[PDB]
Amino acid sequence: TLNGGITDMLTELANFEKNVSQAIHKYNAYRKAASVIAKYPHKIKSGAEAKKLPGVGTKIAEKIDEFLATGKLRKLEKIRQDDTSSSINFLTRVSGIGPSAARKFVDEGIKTLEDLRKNEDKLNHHQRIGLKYFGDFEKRIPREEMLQMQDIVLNEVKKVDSEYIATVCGSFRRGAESSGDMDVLLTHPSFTSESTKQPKLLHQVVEQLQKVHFITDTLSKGETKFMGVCQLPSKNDEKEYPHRRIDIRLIPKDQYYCGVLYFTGSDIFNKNMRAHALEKGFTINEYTIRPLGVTGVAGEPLPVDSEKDIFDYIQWKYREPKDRSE
DNA sequence: CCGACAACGCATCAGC
DNA sequence: GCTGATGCGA
DNA sequence: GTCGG
Ligand SMILES: O=c1ccn([C@H]2C[C@H](O)[C@@H](COP(=O)(O)NP(=O)(O)OP(=O)(O)O)O2)c(=O)[nH]1
Ligand SMILES: [Mg+2]
Ligand SMILES: [Mg+2]
Ligand code: NA
Ligand code: NA
Repeated sequence: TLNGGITDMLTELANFEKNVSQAIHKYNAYRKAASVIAKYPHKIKSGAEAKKLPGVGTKIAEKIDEFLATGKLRKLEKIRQDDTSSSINFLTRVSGIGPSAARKFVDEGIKTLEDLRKNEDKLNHHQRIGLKYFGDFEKRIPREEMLQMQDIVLNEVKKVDSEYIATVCGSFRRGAESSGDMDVLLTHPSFTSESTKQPKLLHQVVEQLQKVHFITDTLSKGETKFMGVCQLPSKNDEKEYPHRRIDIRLIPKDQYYCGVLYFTGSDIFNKNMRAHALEKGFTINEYTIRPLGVTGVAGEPLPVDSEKDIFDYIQWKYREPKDRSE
């Protein structure tokens, strides 16, 4: 929070570019700068000092001076006043509503929580669920609750098949005291990059978690990726816990490290690390790390036996999970 | 100056 | 139906 | 919006 004011400003600007402008690259540039400034161990006194950090350019340097002198940014001040932008930005907060459907809804005259509620029939499944838990999905999840959720997931998964290995990644694995959701990496010896000796692997787990009323709704569900909702059980007279987002990713067991690396993030850390690999001549995904031969075609998967092995290939000192929160 | 910007699963749709 | 582009996720 | 060749 040393430079919380500037990073918030950049984040707002980033959200503006992505939601209203539908300018994905500007969005990422602003996020990158906010991230780099956020890890800067000094209270920024000027734009110049900031323009020294990679990702902070001249344009952002100027905004930082304006922000420092007045404590605000006219560009954002105006944006906040534009009803259209204010509308689009609000709708994009509903899980399942992106920058495109948000603009489309505004056109259709649907621009408020009430509107959304009176036109539920005009939303797809995901959006319907997003609206249902609009408030809840805006709440953070205390690590304490994350531990309680981890317990149920791991115990339930063990009950389905003792050979299942469920690992909670995301911000939780990075050690955050609070998470936006629960991310679970799943593996089973029957599913390898070599073969799928058992079907319904993911389904079975989803099934078991629903039977115990942990998973309550499903945003999307395929063979290896589940996106849904869950809620911890409450005691007698106790108010119910809020509904929470839960992502489950089944990955080939022999590809666990590339998978766990990816699912631990952060998303920006993955961006930077993947960008670096490419500069080093490699391509990294949640499955493997392959070399890049001149032509521009990925090669065969290099052998990996740990997350560190991945770091070594790209000549990066190992960074524990707690230090990947960019 | 100007190409590149990380990578990919699932839902949805248009065209054949 | 299939496939491939697009939205969304974050 | 920023960067590197
Ligand atoms: O754009 C993305 C988003 C996520 N990810 C990876 C890293 C991230 O940590 C992980 C889980 O996704 P979440 O959206 O749950 N992010 P995270 O758990 O880090 O933060 P939060 O506490 O918001 O959930 O998936 C990417 O690689 N790219
Ligand atoms: Mg998460
Ligand atoms: Mg998640
Ligand atoms: Na800079
Ligand atoms: Na949204």
